[PDB]
Amino acid sequence: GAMVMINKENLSSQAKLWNFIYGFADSLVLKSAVQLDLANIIHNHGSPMTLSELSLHLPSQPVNQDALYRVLRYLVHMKLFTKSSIDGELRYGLAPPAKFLVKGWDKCMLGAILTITDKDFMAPWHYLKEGILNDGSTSTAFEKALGTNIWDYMAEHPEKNQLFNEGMANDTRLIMSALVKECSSMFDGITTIVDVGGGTGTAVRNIAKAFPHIKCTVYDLPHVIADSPGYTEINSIQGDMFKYIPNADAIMMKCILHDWDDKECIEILKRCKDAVPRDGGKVIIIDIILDVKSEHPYTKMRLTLDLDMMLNTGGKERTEEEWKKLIHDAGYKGYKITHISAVQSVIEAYPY
Ligand SMILES: Nc1ncnc2c1ncn2[C@@H]1O[C@H](CSCC[C@H](N)C(=O)O)[C@@H](O)[C@H]1O
Ligand SMILES: C[n+]1cc2c3c(ccc2c2ccc4cc5c(cc4c21)OCO5)OCO3
Ligand SMILES: [K+]
Ligand SMILES: [K+]
Ligand code: NA
Repeated sequence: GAMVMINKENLSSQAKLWNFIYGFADSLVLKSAVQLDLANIIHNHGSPMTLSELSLHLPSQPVNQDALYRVLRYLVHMKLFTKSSIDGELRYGLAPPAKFLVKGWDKCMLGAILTITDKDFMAPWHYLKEGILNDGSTSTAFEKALGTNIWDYMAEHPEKNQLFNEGMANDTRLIMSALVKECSSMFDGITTIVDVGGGTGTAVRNIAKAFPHIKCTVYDLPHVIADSPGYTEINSIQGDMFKYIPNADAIMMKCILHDWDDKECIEILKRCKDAVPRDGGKVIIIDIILDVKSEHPYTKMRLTLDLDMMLNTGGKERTEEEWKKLIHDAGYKGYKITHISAVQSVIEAYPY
């Protein structure tokens, strides 16, 4: 026979399923709160605001106040926003994690939120079954959903190119302080550095400002360098890192190697090794290290990014043992990991 239930089933376990089913509601309610700029209206106001007060400052008019109330009720329940009775009125304030929704500091996450929750950029996730049950197709889910591989897609869609680049610029802003303060000695002795796949230059503009002695270069594909500002003192070069890595004292790669399969990473890493001097040259990798055995605050999002790479780029997020095999296979002498209390860690890879 089958299981026969004879008493009340657990509500909490059913609610766990419902909450996972509706996970996307947290994503897309958060998207709307960002688009409405609620956190910044309140933060600029400097104290909790009534529904009416909030409405007057919203990005467009008119405002459906019943809808706004109901979205605020949901955001209160997420514990991003607060609601309380003050002097005879209901007033909406910010909870502590809403600080990341507030503009004007390095940990504001708004760019990354608008990129990741974009409708077209979410589409590949609908093709996850197809990533396992391939039917012999070797295309990424991104190509199944949007027509071609991610990099050529950005080349062909300027508005999406800009959205993607600004999400990565934001992710870079989140780490740059910890990188230039905690890892300052990594930049000792260096006179030149190339950020390979450096995006629209957030990382190099920050390194250049912190280390005015170092001649910095950003290097990426033409359509990304075309979405970047021009500065006289930083070199901007375009090209294909699979064919050319510029000789420099140090090469850096942030959120690059997680886009590629093992063979491709080894090829990239070998070319980076050949580009730096035997005397003090180093390759600085910034990417996730997946823990195998313990849970950390960013564990859940690092596993999420593992699937994101699987679907969107064809890459993966790697454990330390996997990083070790790759760096070994590329012919380096060894590596050193530095944690910077971020999603990614720093891995210095040292040639002979
Ligand atoms: N063949 C190639 N050569 C150079 N850059 C490449 C490339 N293929 C992809 N890229 C670049 O790799 C970057 C991956 S996203 C990471 C960007 C930046 N380093 C950051 O962390 O914010 C993109 O900017 C993409 O345009
Ligand atoms: C995870 N992702 C997937 C994307 C993606 C796209 C386009 C952009 C992105 C993206 C852009 C910025 C990001 C920034 C991030 C991040 C993830 C992303 C991110 O996690 C850490 O900070 O096409 C479908 O898939
Ligand atoms: K969707
Ligand atoms: K982890
Ligand atoms: Na139920």
